[PDB]
Amino acid sequence: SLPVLQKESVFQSGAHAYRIPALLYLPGQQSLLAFAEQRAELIVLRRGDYDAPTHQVQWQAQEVVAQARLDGHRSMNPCPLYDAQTGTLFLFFIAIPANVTRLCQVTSTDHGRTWSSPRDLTDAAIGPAYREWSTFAVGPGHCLQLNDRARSLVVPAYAYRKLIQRPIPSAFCFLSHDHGRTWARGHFVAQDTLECQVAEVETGEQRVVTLNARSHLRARVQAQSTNDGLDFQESQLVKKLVEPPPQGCQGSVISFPSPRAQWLLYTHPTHSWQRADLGAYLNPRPPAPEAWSEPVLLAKGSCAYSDLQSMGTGPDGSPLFGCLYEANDYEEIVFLMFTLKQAFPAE
Ligand SMILES: CC(=O)N[C@H]1[C@H](OCC(C)C)OC(C(=O)O)=C[C@@H]1O
Repeated sequence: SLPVLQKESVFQSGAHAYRIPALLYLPGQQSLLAFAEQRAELIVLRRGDYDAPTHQVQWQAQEVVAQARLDGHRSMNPCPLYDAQTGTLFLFFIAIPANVTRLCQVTSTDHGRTWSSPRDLTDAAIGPAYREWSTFAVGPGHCLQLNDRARSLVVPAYAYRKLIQRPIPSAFCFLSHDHGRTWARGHFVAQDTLECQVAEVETGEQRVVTLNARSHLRARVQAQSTNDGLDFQESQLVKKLVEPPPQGCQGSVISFPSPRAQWLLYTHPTHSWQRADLGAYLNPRPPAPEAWSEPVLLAKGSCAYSDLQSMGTGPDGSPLFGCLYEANDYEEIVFLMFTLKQAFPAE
């Protein structure tokens, strides 16, 4: 694999098993919040202080987000987000005991230390369609906050829809313009799209929300939005971003300040038929589908779900990246930290 600043497991199978990582960077505190599902199923958390001089992040003790759950329900798919205009930390998740899935959220005003009680967002965020679905989910992974005047909150999601045939999945985004006070359900993207993530890319003059989703084909599906996620113009398959047919695998995408507005970074297993070899792909001409690069190798061996966070400027001057990913046959969640220079010397 390529050179990295740090490589350590932060969650490890033992008394419990850990899966479905989500990473969040709190810019002003130079630190990260690493969430995971603890499988009696809850969401756990780990806070890490990043120290540049020593090129390392120090992880504190694992904690349970006691408030992120409903009585008699298991919690899944932790989707974190930090509101830069309020200083409020959001943690969206799914609670499960014919649709019976619930959308929830818990907030923290002290950087994750404590959390408000949950808020069941289901009925108002979904409406009548709720009955037309089999189930649904958000993320997993970090969410997105836009540049629009209202600094809208965009939460990536997908739903299993029912038209004889099994429910077909379609990605979409939950949108809030009042800082998570109310929520609207965005429009689906091409059918058969699942777990996805969204990144904002300011190109030309207008904002462009790019969406990268898991599919049932040998390739990834990517869609674009010019209306903050309400509608996703069109979606194209991206041959350069493989999906092992077994059923595919969740992937992560983020935007970051270009070295010369922003570029995209994407992580996902690179093996054609197996969930192995975590690779990093770079898109310097976002969101062009054909601009995606060959993958650079980050981790060898079995790798599954992952989540990326832009961490500012790295020790070498280039963009810094933190990555949380499932590994060794789901025996742990590994935290990886590296720079644009370490991953793409040529760019
Ligand atoms: C909410 C939930 O059950 N998520 C599952 C996810 O469902 C994929 C379906 C929708 C095709 O599958 C996997 C997986 O290892 O591929 C682990 C997640 O925990």
